[PDB]
Amino acid sequence: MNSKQLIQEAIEARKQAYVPYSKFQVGAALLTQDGKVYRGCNVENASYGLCNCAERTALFKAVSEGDKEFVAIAIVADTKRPVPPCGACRQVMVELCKQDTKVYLSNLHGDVQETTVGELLPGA
Amino acid sequence: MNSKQLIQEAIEARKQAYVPYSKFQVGAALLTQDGKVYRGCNVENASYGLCNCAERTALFKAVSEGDKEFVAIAIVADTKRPVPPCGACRQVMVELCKQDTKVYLSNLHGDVQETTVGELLPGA
Amino acid sequence: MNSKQLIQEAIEARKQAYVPYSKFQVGAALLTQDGKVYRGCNVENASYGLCNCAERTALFKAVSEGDKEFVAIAIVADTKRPVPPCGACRQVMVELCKQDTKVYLSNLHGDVQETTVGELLPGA
Amino acid sequence: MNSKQLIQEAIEARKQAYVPYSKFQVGAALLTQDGKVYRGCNVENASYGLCNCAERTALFKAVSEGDKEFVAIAIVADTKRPVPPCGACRQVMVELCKQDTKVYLSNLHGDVQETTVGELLPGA
Ligand SMILES: [Zn+2]
Ligand SMILES: [Zn+2]
Ligand SMILES: [Zn+2]
Ligand SMILES: [Zn+2]
Repeated sequence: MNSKQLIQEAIEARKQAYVPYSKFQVGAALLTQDGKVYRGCNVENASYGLCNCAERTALFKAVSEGDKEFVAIAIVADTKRPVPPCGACRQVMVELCKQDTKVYLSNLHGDVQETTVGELLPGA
Repeated sequence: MNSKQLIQEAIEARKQAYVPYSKFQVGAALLTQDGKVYRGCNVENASYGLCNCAERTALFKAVSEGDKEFVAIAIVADTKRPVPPCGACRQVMVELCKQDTKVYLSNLHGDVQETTVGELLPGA
Repeated sequence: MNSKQLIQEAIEARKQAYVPYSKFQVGAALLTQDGKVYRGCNVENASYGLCNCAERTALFKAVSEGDKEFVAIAIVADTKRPVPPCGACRQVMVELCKQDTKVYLSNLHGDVQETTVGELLPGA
Repeated sequence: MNSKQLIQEAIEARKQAYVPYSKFQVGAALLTQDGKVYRGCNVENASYGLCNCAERTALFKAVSEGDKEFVAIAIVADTKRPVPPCGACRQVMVELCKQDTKVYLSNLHGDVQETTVGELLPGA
């Protein structure tokens, strides 16, 4: 599937977000080499340090089903420009994905920035 | 179901753990009010602080799929006595579950302790 | 020094808190067996999962100076009743302190609950 | 000062690390606009996810003492080439420091890479 369809999956994933403290909904969608998609959203805690990001939710759900080979991930939020993952998600993406895996950052108004896991974290 | 079946499901969940640094696999299985089961495992990182626990992987999976009403959780590891979740897991369960929700801590050699989300975190 | 003086140290520590997202200031003060006090406050991030608690700040600062034997800690916030540490701070306190180390939870209106590190985290 | 002196201070900071699980000591030293130095080290937990990095321990110490204006940081570990901070550390530095603040990554065998907070986290 193409980047436009994986972005839609992230738009759908995002609607499921648990965010009463920030009210800021993020969604992600991870695609395996076999073509399966894993959806993820952010999940907050009143104790802010325990908040979990969409990207990590999607990745942990894929690992938990025994899927380990990932080709791309799309990430979506209602920002002005597409905003990239926070530094802690980038680090997890580096652990679980290859340097060349595609990352499509997007917002709800059609903006798109394609990058890679490696480029997101210089020297990781 | 029953508690012995949710423990079996956690036993199976533990097999998917990603643990190359600690080598220590954990599994959890979460039961919804409707009787849906969600499995999780711990997922580690070379940066230790970014490691994620079994209980969280199950809970965040359920949230991401739209389930928010949980009746019980089982947690399993190769320990001597059954061990309770770490304090950060306890804090997540308090946010996402009711104080009366049932927690079965088990090992691979028979031992079972049953407790509750509330009893695990006094004053939370 | 007594619990009333360690609580004052926490009241002073709290004024230094970095919290633009929650605007909720916490302070702590850790006392060594030799009588030295370490002050700590919470420090937030726009990426909420990276927020750090007062208790952890105080503890990490004590370790970083080579102090390892702790007799008590006081914790203060502007809550109705004294509120206990979040589950992740409890876990760190367990790693670095003895089960019998004293914890004074307090607010700005004189309320005080004394407990212990061990009692804060059943079975840790 | 100079970069070689801040590196020496990180070399000293690393000696206080609490690392019984990874065994891997890291040090950091942070320099304020006024020329005050704050040292930190990594502090580990049996629950890997609760581990804290050197860079954070230094930064949170400075904040807790009222210093918020940072001109440079040095970070030191026993690696083959100098290694950059993990993504979660990068995200903290972005919040607490200016994009132009100077970062010296060093090892114990001569190697030095100088970079910046901004260069370490593109698009942050
Ligand atoms: Zn993130
Ligand atoms: Zn845990
Ligand atoms: Zn806390
Ligand atoms: Zn780090």
